[PDB]
Amino acid sequence: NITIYHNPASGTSRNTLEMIRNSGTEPTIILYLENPPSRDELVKLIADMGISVRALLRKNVEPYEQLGLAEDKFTDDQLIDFMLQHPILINRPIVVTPLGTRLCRPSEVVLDILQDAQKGAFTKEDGEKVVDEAGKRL
Ligand SMILES: [Cs+]
Ligand SMILES: [Cs+]
Repeated sequence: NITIYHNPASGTSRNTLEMIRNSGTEPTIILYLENPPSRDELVKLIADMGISVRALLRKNVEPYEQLGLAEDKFTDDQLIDFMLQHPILINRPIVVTPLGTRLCRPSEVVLDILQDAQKGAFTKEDGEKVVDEAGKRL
């Protein structure tokens, strides 16, 4: 049982999704830009990811720029509420599996929390080899 908060316009998110599929399961796909998690769910995700709230903020997007979020003037809860009100601020992809939750940046972080091994070699879209045919992480 796997969930990915996916952005089809994200190379990182595309590579993650294909690595999930290459382990043999089709995840539930949540298009977070349109269907962001609830506040309770986002708080839980962040806790399980083991990263700070700020570390989840995506830079170089309109609300991060115009809300001045680069400056250290915001509590964690202020940032969480910005994320819910402006879901493009939530960096991507977040993946949930029975083993755990990770912000999969870079995409191959997902290999930590996938239960079943990659079924064959995996190469990212840009040709970066990630696992070879034997299953070794390059
Ligand atoms: Cs939701
Ligand atoms: Cs694993």
